[PDB]
Amino acid sequence: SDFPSSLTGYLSHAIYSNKTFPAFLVYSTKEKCKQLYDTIGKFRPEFKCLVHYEEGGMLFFLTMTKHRVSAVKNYCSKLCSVSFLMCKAVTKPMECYQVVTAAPFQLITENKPG
Amino acid sequence: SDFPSSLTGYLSHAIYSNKTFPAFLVYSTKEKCKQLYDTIGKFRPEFKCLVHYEEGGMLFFLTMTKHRVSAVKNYCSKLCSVSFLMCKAVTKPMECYQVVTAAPFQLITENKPGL
Amino acid sequence: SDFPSSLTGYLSHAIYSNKTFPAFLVYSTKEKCKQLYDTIGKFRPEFKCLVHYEEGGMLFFLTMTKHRVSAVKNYCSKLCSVSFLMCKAVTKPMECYQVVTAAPFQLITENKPG
DNA sequence: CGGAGGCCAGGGGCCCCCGGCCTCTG
DNA sequence: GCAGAGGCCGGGGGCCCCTGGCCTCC
Repeated sequence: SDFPSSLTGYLSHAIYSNKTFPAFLVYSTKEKCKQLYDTIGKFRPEFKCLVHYEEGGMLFFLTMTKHRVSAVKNYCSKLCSVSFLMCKAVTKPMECYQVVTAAPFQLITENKPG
Repeated sequence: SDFPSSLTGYLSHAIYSNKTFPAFLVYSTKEKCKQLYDTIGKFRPEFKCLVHYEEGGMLFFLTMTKHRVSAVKNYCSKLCSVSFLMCKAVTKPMECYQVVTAAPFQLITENKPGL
Repeated sequence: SDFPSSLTGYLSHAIYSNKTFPAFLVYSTKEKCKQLYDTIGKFRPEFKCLVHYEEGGMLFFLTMTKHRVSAVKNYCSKLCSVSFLMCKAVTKPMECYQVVTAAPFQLITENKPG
């Protein structure tokens, strides 16, 4: 599919930018994200947030150091090869959190309650 | 016994890189540095200088043709051998030149003086 | 100008050969031979010989390990300037010493005697 | 036999990619 | 005050020719 039309006001749809971000939102298979929830501790996330969405799963997280959106999209597409994936940066994290904690998203698990 | 903490912003700290550079700085004893300052001819330097730094000196020289960081080290190591022979490339020549001329470095000789 | 015709049956007149040789003969000047007589250590000569002949001299030596004919000419033309410098490998070295140790050749120095 | 010419490891130039940084612009 | 586009810049690492040994086959 593609990103839900809900949060398109709080994501980043740049395609030719060498700019860094401190918060991202992945979108892939439900099991990939849990296989991504734990294998992401390298960007040293300050917040992680695995959620479910229509036979698929998303992962919302916040790094303490800024990152290229291309940098984080490479990382994931390594162990995955083997399934589909897409990812965009988050320009408004606060807004983008509660849209992915409210229906039809279901909070599977997250570290720090936010 | 590495490079001074001041310089490490005008130097390359690469090691697994195959990049090429027009400027190099070598840190060794007084004897070997003077030994090198007359030897380097097979690099054809546009400019070269010999400075002192605490019971040991440094040689700073720009090259005509560019060179990768290892090939310079491999050449100079084939003179003496022999003591602390470390040399990194220089990513910021002029600025680097201005620290290795001032305190507490002692510039001794050069050709064409800091244009 | 060119290697004397009394040697054209002892030297290898190759030019496209990548073969290796344990013996060499260099045809330069009287001084540029003495200069490179004291410097050809990196080839490890078990026997080297300095001889004069006409306006310049020649260097005859044998190495502990085989070497390409190019790689010794390719080497000597760096430390020298030069004037002119010819270098052929020596095929039959026993006789090649015999002619170049005798007239019209002046023998100047050598380590081992013939 | 000698000369050609093919081989391959190591050196050392060449370059781009990657992923942070930045500024300038609609 | 936004995004987005795209400057620069340092480390990594691929390409590949050149060198100088090795070799076999005409």
